[PDB]
Amino acid sequence: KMEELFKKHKIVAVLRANSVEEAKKKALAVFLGGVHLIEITFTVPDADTVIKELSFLKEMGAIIGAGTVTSVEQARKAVESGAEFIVSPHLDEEISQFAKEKGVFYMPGVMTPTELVKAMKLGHTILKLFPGEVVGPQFVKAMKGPFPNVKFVPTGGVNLDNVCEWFKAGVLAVGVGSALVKGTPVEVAEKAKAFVEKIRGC
Repeated sequence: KMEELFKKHKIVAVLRANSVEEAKKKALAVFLGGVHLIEITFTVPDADTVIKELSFLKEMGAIIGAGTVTSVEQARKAVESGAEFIVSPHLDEEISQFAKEKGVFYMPGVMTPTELVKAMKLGHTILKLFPGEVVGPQFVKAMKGPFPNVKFVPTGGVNLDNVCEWFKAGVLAVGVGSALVKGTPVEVAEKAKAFVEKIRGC
C-alpha cells in the first residue's frame, strides 16, 4: 500500500499554516500543482477538522495524513478524522504499537544508528530522516553499506538545488515544507509544479 504509493509519487508535503482556512486554500493549491500526497501537521489548529473537511480531495485522488503526532490522543484524533498515515518526529513505541493494532502506516523519524536499529527491530524499515539538514546528504549514502534494506524519507532542508541529489543517494519521497507552502495559493500552486517536474526529471 503506502510503500508503493510513495515509490510511485516521489514527494510528500508537510503543511504548516496558522489558520484553519489557509490550510484548505494551500491544500487545494498544492493539489493543482500536482502533489497527490498531503500531510496535515497538527501544529495547524484543529488539524483533525482540516482533514475531515479535506475529505473530498480523497475522492479526486489525494492522500491526507497526520504529521507531528507526538501523543496517543493526537494519534486517536488523526485516525478518527480519516488520516491515511501517521508521521512523528521521534520514535514512540506506544504510537507504533497503536498503529500496528489499527492498521495505519506509521513512519517514525530517526537521526542516528542507535535510533535506527531500535526502529528496525520493531518493523518500520523506511523512516524519516529528521533533520536532513543536520545529518546531511552523505548519511543515507554512507549508511547504505551497513544497512542496505532501509529507505529514508528525508524531511528537512530540501529545495531546488538538492532535490534529486538525494534521489541519487537512494531516498523514496523527499517530504517538503516551507519551500512549497509559502505565499498566496497562486504561488504555492505554481511552485509545486517546479518540484514535481524536477523530481520527474531526475
